Amino acid sequence: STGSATTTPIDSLDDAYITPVQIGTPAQTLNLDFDTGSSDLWVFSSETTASEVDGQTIYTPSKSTTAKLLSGATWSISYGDGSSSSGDVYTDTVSVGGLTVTGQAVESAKKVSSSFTEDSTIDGLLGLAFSTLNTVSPTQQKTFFDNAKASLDSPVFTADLGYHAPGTYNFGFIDTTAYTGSITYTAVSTKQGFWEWTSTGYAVGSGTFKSTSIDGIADTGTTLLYLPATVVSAYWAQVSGAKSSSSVGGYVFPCSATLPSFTFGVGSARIVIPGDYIDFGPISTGSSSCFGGIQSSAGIGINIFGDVALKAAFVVFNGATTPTLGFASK
Ligand SMILES: N=C1N[C@H]2[C@H](CS[C@H]2CCCCC(=O)O)N1
Repeated sequence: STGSATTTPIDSLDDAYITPVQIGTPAQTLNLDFDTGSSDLWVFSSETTASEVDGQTIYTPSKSTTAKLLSGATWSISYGDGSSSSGDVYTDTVSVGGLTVTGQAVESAKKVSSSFTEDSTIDGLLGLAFSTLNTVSPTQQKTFFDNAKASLDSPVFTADLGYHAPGTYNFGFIDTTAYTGSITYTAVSTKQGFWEWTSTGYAVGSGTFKSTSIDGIADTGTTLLYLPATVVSAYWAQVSGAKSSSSVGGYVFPCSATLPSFTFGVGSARIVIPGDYIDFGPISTGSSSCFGGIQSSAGIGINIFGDVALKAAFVVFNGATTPTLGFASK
């Protein structure tokens, strides 16, 4: 089997991407944030505290003939940005882009934090990291991908995120028309439950490539590119007037600037992030200070290749017995 679904930016800045997912019988379609940095499939639901729902589409298990309470199971998750959610669990049929999993754990939110409530466009998350991070207790549950894997033509999924445009998540096949040149594969460590890999270095603009190992995670659920302070300082030093602002919460730059590109290494290959991808616009409406898309990972504890980086590439998440990650230009 295979699946193929379009993923669409939630706003004009590509802050996140939503992908329609069919849950239950008859289908209830919810727009979920596919997140390779976490491992829970959770949704706004008929059980979500009413005051914490503001425009989201909800899953109502009582209207699904295939829903079953997973008795005794609860879940609770906190993300790197401080947001959180929690609730109980149903199993139901879940389909993505024509690919169907029966008996998928669908985690029903009883509570969500303010940032979820305030984002009317995201109806929940679909985790695509390793199932060892799944938060369901007392019986940990498998991700959609892990459940689907045996049925897939090939045990892979791919992320092809657009810049200010829709893109695609495919399951079970590699679309050889979706990228240019060749795909370069690189080793993955699953020790922390993430798609964790080591970049071979970076360049700023037309500058020389610096060979240096940068361990980090391929994370579709994070907007920005978070890298060591040394790397980030070198980038922003090439932008007149750029500075790190503790009050704003990272690097800002004059909106009048033209940003340089940023290149990261994948083995001997190079992925170039155009400068415009690094512009996240005015810090507040009407401001001439703009927020940068490359930020320091100091204090996060891990480097994160978020959407800013991933949308510059066609990315293969290879879930074979020994997982690997592939990157191609496009
Ligand atoms: N600023 C927000 N944070 C949460 C809501 C909707 S997106 C969500 C954060 C998802 C993080 C995923 C992850 O860190 O792996 N708004």
